Amino acid sequence: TIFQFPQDFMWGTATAAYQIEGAYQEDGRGLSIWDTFAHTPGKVFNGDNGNVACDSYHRYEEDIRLMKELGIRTYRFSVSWPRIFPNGDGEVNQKGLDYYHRVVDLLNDNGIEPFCTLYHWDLPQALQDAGGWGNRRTIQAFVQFAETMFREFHGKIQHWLTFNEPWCIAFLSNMLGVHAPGLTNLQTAIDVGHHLLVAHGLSVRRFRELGTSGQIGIAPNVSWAVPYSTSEEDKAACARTISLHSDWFLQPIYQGSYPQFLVDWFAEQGATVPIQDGDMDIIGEPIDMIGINYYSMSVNRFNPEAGFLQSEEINMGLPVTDIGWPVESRGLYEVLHYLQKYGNIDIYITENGACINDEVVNGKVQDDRRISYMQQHLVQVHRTIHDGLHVKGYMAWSLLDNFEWAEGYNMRFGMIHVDFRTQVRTPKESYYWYRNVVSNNWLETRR
Amino acid sequence: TIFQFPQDFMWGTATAAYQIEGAYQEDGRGLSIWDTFAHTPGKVFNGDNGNVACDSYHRYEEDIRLMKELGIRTYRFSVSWPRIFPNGDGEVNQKGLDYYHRVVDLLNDNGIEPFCTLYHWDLPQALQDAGGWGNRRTIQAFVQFAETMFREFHGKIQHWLTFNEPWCIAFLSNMLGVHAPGLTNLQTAIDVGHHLLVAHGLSVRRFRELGTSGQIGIAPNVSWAVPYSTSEEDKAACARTISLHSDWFLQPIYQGSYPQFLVDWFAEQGATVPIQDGDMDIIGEPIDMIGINYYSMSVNRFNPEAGFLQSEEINMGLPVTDIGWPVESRGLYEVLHYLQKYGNIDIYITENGACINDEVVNGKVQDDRRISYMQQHLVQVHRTIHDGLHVKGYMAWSLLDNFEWAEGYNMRFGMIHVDFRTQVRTPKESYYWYRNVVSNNWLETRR
Amino acid sequence: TIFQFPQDFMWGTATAAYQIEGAYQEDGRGLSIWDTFAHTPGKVFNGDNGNVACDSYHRYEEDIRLMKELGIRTYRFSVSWPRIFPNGDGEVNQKGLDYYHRVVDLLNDNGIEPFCTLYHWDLPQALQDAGGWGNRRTIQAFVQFAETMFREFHGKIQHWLTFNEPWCIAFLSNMLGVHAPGLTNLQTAIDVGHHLLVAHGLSVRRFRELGTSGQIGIAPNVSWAVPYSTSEEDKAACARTISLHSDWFLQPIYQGSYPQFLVDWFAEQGATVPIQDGDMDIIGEPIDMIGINYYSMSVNRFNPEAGFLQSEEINMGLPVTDIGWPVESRGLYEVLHYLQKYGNIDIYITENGACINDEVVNGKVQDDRRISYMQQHLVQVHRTIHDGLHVKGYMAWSLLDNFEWAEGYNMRFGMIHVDFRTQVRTPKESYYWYRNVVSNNWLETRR
Amino acid sequence: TIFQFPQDFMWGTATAAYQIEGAYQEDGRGLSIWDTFAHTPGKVFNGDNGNVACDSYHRYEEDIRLMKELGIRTYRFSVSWPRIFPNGDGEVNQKGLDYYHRVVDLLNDNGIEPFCTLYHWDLPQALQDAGGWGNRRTIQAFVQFAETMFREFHGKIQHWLTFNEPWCIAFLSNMLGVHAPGLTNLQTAIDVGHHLLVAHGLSVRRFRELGTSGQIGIAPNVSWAVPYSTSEEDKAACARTISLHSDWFLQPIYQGSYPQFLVDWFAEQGATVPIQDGDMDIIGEPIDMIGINYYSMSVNRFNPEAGFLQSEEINMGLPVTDIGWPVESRGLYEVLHYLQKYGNIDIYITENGACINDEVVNGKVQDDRRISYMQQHLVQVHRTIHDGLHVKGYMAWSLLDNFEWAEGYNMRFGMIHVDFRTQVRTPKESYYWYRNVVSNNWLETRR
Repeated sequence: TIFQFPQDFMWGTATAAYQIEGAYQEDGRGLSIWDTFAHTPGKVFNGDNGNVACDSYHRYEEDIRLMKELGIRTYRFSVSWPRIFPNGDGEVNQKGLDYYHRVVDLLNDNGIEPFCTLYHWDLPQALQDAGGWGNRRTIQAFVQFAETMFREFHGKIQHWLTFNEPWCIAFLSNMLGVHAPGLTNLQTAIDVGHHLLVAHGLSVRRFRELGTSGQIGIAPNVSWAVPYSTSEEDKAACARTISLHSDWFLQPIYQGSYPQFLVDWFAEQGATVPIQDGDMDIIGEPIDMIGINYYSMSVNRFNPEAGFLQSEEINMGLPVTDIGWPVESRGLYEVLHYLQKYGNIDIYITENGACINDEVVNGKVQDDRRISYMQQHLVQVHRTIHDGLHVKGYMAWSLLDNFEWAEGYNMRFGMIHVDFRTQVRTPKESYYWYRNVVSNNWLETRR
Repeated sequence: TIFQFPQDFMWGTATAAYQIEGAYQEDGRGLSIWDTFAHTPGKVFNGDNGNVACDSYHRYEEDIRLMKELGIRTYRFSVSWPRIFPNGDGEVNQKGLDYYHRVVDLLNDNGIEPFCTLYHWDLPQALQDAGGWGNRRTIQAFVQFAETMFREFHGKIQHWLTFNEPWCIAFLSNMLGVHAPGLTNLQTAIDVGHHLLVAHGLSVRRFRELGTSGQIGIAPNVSWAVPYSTSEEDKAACARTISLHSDWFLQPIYQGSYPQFLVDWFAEQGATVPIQDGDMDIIGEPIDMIGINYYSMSVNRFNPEAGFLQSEEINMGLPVTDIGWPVESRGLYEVLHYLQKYGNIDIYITENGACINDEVVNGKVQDDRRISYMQQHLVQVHRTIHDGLHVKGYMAWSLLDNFEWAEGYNMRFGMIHVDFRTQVRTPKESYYWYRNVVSNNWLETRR
Repeated sequence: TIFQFPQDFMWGTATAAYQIEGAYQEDGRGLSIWDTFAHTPGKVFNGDNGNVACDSYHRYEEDIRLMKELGIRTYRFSVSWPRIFPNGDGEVNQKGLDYYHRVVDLLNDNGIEPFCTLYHWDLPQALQDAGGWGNRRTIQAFVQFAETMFREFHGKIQHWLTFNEPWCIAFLSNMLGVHAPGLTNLQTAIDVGHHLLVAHGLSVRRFRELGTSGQIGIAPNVSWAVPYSTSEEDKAACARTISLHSDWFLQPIYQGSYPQFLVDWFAEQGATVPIQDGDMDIIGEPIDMIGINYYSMSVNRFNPEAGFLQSEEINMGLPVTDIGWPVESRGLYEVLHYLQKYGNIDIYITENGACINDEVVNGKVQDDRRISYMQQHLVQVHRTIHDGLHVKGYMAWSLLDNFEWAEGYNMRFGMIHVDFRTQVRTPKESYYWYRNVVSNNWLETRR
Repeated sequence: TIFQFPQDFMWGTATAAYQIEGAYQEDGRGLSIWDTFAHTPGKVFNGDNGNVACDSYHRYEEDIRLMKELGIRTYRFSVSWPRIFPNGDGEVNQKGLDYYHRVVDLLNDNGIEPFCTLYHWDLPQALQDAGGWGNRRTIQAFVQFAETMFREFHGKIQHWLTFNEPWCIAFLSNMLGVHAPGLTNLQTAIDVGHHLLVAHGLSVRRFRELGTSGQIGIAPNVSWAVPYSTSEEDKAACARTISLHSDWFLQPIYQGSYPQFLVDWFAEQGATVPIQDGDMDIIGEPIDMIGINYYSMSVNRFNPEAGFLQSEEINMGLPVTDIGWPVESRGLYEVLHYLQKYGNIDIYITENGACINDEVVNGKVQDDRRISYMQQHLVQVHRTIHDGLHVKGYMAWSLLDNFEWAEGYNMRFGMIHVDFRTQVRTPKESYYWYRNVVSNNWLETRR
């Protein structure tokens, strides 16, 4: 089957700063909460950290040459906050700015549109010392950071996201302790989520007041759960699972309120959203688009023991990736249709890919399972576009094998293999497959 | 996840006569339309036929010993019609009967309940010469055959199916020409479907009048199609695809009428169901259960060029079996819930498995993909049971690698490998996996 | 057996422009009908195109160094028309000319005689928009192109071909829709064939009037079919098959008329050659030699269903190449003797080789099957030379693995492996074998 | 392509006595000239002999069971002369007769028609001591042998051949010294050829006079040579090559004279046929059919140094079998049409196969090259049948890997592998392929 994409469909790949950039102490970079986390025994697999990662602080020109041969039109990257404000608050670091000017100018020289993520999880440790996103002062530190980038990069970047994956920043990091800063306290997690949303709406204001170029949105990770039985309780469990990832952030943005059922759920557990007067109005600032990060889908049942959402995922026997996620691409189709509750808004798939850990054998990385995964999810993209939904582009997660957070370097997501021993880049067989798709601008499934 | 099945859940495997029985000219067996078909150049891959197949005419004792070690409770098999009535009409062949007495007695000796399929596609060629199922005389020949088996096997068989896969018998065989008798004429296909349904209802009558033991139903193959877009036309295409396999036979049985939209569809193509007065009443004869044959699921779109149903299947990029079918087990869950339109009727999964063509390597057949397939579909079975649906058992398709109709021996479905060179049986790794499941009577999915 | 070739025998390799040149938008190159074709979903395998191909636009020096180590005396290449006349009609592009000056000067510097093909299938899309070879205006556009090259390259090129494979240009492209422009209309195919023949004779005139250096001919692909039975109808079917490839173009050239039996055949199908007064005289312009392109041979029988020539090829069970062609080299011997009907004309084998898809393993490409194929066909060449036929040289198809038209890059013909990932060249084992043959100027078959 | 054979086409396999029978001293068997030859250092590769061969003297029942599973209709075998007349002349050995009665009765029990070759090269050494076929007394010894077999096996054998491969018996054995008795003298070779022809015609007389059942003919090996150039001298060389194998024996039989050109040729070399009055009349005895033994084809040129026929074979570069013969199946088609010079006589292909030396790997012999060879030659058979030639059956050379004369056991021809270490039989993959062809009675070539 041949799937022809729209003429102006935006193909890309995506990275984040702390996962790829190879120089954590260089040019006066301050420490993030993730340097701290990764440097703590027991937090990250094998004690891996992003000290060197892909050395993309130094090897960005080769990566841009590689993503130019790809035939790609955008590149999503994040900005290291503590490179720009090494304390989070104080005086700007021009060296930090200069690096991103070197990157962006190169991208722009090569006809690749920067898609910039301001916040991808590297909060300056200095601000964490003051309570991080639990402290409202961090909202102001963020708006300053945002302003600085809006003004510095005015005509160079046309696509902006405030926050990558608010669910992770708040709940995975502060309720589940899995990600930096590694806390396990519901109220803290809810504080963090509320404050990043205020920070978000205030940064969109600044963007509009400064007349910055391009468009600006936010990029939630998106969950999809489908009930094991037909019971109302299994249905409720799935509603909780879905809504906390997306609706909990998107309904304040789009509709001026938090999901009441989840508000009530957390009240049961004795936690309340720290909403001040004027907050919901600020959060409701009109945004131009959103990014959607999608990897996986699940079948869940109510289970009072199954975590703070009491929603257990069923091992259905599906084939999983090397990180252990079942591949079921329909979840993308389903969640995109779900999100039509906020209107036929502009949506970019700002992350989608697979942990497939193949390595270089006879000069190539024969990652057929990555081609398979991608091909399945691109069919769902074409499908939604042909349902008339405004899905505007797709960024493959992961240009490069990189530092996969609590997994370390063990879990490979890249279309380009990186030997962390040598820093040598080997474009995988998916790379050349993707090159074809993004250059032809149609996909074909064959037997 | 541990899936505990009901105490009295019925585990099995399934075969058909012409696919496994090794002796097509033996003991006065007449020719079926499938001997004829398989003996015609171009009809079956490689000119394979069931002349020898698995030689189960001779090796049934070893197979019954193997399925006894399996820990299984039923065995679904079909009866070769032209063994019993070598012309279809005339005098009974006692040698034919004796063979099935040898098989049944053995099964019953071993605590395995026979699940008998009267018609699994081997129409006596003699009756085909007279027009086969297009001729109503064949209805009478069938009722006679049915009676003979009901009376001969009275207390020995407690589970009976009239017809296996009416959609194939009628449409695949007479409209698409893919199966014997290999015709391509809608009206003939509709005649055949109508007449097998009258034959079915008349045979259930006889069953009740003779006070035969056990329960009697029919075993349709079941299709499930889900629309590519949200359009009414794609929806309509999927309704046609689903309904012709199941509703077209089940709605006459359960509700006394053919699906009107499909009636109208075929009228458009100039074909009409040859319904005589009294026919629909006969077809509405109460049955005790149905079997459901499920392998696969599809995403379809309306396409006026896509065959007589104008319903095109989309290659979605999913992993396929070795015969080329995507595995998506949810379709089983979905179609079982669909069929609740006829009531919470008793349902056996009388076929489900996968073509996985692994062969013997170092004394074993490491058919991990078959274990994977089966495990996924058994979760769907537990799931429906726990939705309160009366799903009563599960027969794995295929005890043995066998003669896969127009594929010949190329496509292996068995849990026991058969080297057709030697007739040697090698239980595959799925066999020992299934042994565990059916003996423990619970399944576990693990990573 | 030792086969000694003539002292002044001309050994070569061959490429075409769109198959190898790596820069389809570069230096004001206009689009050909093959860019268009290859950019259309479904036309070429895997959506491959010649956008980059072997990048021979940039890597020609390395290729010329490689073909210099080969010990070769000519190089057949084609000229990209839309590089010279980016619209087909308008003003010359000097950058296009300069490239071929860079190539030719290099060749001439290295003692390798250019063998130039003016037309190898890349009609400017602009002219196709006006009807392409169906339009007589394209005849004039072509003569202009030809002139430009004759005058630019006067003393540098001594060997010229107007058209490569007229049968493909006309019938494969316009009747069978397989090649650009992908039409399926007999009359159009016949128009195209007639107009390229007028274009051809007019270009030979110009060549003579301008006093251009060297010799000029045309290079048909040559078919050879041998009848399955001894019937007149099978014989007739083979006559049609053979004659449409060669005689249909060669008999106008050499004898001033089209093959009447094929004229009558096409009249039956309602198509007529658009012959204007003076046309056949123009086409009969004396030419200095022809090239012959030979790959394969077939056994055919009359079959009224077997396409517009009603000539079915029999699968005889012969070993095939990786593109699926039987190797039977006698067909070369046979067709060279056949063509003696036009006189003992000068003939170059301007293409012969095999799709053998071996890749680099331990630093070499062990393409023994290519050595085998070549060795068999070179025996046939020596054989005809020793029958006193004026066979003047041999060009191996394919210097380089390249863009094999509707096959894309899947089908490798090269004596030098190209990794299209890297553009790395690895001379195959046939390269070093050919080096020996062309340098010793004799071949030896051994067991 | 599907090739349907005639309903009553005769499929078989073939062996000879000394090549397979495992018991050279057993039951009073006298020595043949091949025991003698094989027991002489330097005559046979590796000093192999037929002392044990396949032990088919003892294992014939298993072989007949194997050729029964094949689905075959005839079996060609030879009779060991010195088993029946251990001196050639004297008193019959009943134990010898009994063995062949055990073999024939078994065959006939299994519905396999014996196709009996009286002479397959094992002349009693005793007669060789008296000059063998150079002595006319051996003609009488032979007629006696023939009678004995005609009378003993009257109603049991319906298909008889006097001599297998007269060219070998005479010229290969007595001119070229390659086969027993290993002489190199033209005149002797011509004597042998003339005397075996008188022996042949006299034996056909006896056959008719005794009213023996069935039909009787002779089975020449058949050569086909095609000239390298178009010269008369190359043509003449090929005529000599072809005619000595077939015409030299067939023209006395069918036309009452030896090929004059070959008569003159040998007269030049000072040799004359020892023709007595009445001889040519005896040789012209009407025969019912012939067998044709075909393996290979060649391209030859005149060369005054190229042996006693001055006809050199050109190594054309074609792929060869493991004994080093090029496979070119058209030679079968060509020679069958050639032989129509004797009328549309009944012809059986009483030998055709390939030396392919594959061995047992993982329990099978993957002899794809043998399937390939056979498939090509069976197409030629269908082809001639469909040209209306009376080709009546086909016997594959070789049921079993066996003693390949001067090659010993090194060169395997069998469709059943024999481990001469163990005498274990392993039917090769060609066996199961042939089983399909001979049982369906049609062949299919596929890609």
